[PDB]
Amino acid sequence: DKTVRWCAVSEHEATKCQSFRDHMKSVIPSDGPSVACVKKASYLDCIRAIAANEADAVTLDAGLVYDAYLAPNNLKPVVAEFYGSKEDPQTFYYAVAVVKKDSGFQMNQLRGKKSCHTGLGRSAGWNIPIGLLYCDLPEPRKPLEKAVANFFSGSCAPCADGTDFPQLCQLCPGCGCSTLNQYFGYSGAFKCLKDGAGDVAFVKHSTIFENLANKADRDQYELLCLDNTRKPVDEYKDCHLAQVPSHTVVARSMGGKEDLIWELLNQAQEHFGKDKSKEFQLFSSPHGKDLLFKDSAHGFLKVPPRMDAKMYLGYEYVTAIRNLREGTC
Ligand SMILES: [Fe+3]
Repeated sequence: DKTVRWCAVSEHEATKCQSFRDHMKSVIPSDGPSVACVKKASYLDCIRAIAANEADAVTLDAGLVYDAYLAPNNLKPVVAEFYGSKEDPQTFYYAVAVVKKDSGFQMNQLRGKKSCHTGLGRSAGWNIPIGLLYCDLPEPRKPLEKAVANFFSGSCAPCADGTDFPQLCQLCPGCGCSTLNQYFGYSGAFKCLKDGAGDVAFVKHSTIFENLANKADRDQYELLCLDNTRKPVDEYKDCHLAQVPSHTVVARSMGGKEDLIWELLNQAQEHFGKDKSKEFQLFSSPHGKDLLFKDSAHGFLKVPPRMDAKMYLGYEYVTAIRNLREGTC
C-alpha cells in the first residue's frame, strides 16, 4: 500500500491536507506515495486513530509525543521537523514568555495574571512554564490543573477540560483543541496576548516574528527572563525558559509505514518545501499557521530506527513530564 493516511485536526488542517494530497498527485509518479486525509477533533483523537489503524501519521509537539507513546497507543517518532535553515538544521527550539512592553511585571510576578498557552501538554505552551512553576508553589494544590487555575486569574489552555476547570478557558471558552479556537497554538496564544485577553503568552522564539513583520511593532513586546528581568524579543538566546526538541511525525511502532511516511515527506519537501513553490507550501497556508506542520519548519529529517519516544525525548524531559503530571516535587 502506498497511501499515507494523514490525520488532520479539524477543518483548516483538513483543507490544507486536501491541498497537500492534490499537489503531491501533480508531481509524484502514479506508483509513488499518496496522501489520504482523515479528519479528527484533536491530536489525541489522531493518536488513537493511528493506534487503531484508522490513520498512519500525525505531527506532534514533543510534549504530546509522550502521550502518543503511552500504552495502549504505543506510537513512535519517525520523522522530525527541523528549524533555522537547511544549512544549520536545528532540532530544538526555545520556549519563551512574551509580554507587552511597559506592563512592568517580571517572572516572579505572574501570580494573578491572565495567561495564554498554546495547549495543555505542549512543550513551550505548558510543560516548560508550568513545570518550572508547580513545585515552587508553597501549595500542594499540585496535580496541576487546579493549581494553575488558582494561580492565574483566567487563562486560555486549549484542550483543558472547561467543565472541570472553567478558569483555564476564561480567555478562550470551551478550550477548543484545534485551530478553530483562535487562541490555539503558538500564534493563537500570541494573538491572545496581542488582543489584551491575557498578560503573557507561553510560545516559541520565532512566534512574534511570524506574526509581526515590522520591527517597530515587535518593539512594543519583550521577553520575561528567568532572572526576573526583561529583554528585547531578539534576545531569546539569552532570555528563554528552556530549549525543547523538535515537533515530530509519529506512527505505529509496528506496521506503521514509517518508510513510506518518510518517502512522502522527503519528496514533499523536495517540491513544496521551504521556498520551493508558489503553487503549494508545506510550511505555510492561507488557511492558518502551523497547519499539519510548523510554519517555522524548514524541512524534515529521518529519526533513527532504534529510537523510541523515550529515547527521542531524553531522560530529563520524560522525567519532568512524568513528574509534572504526578505533582512530584
Ligand atoms: Fe511545540
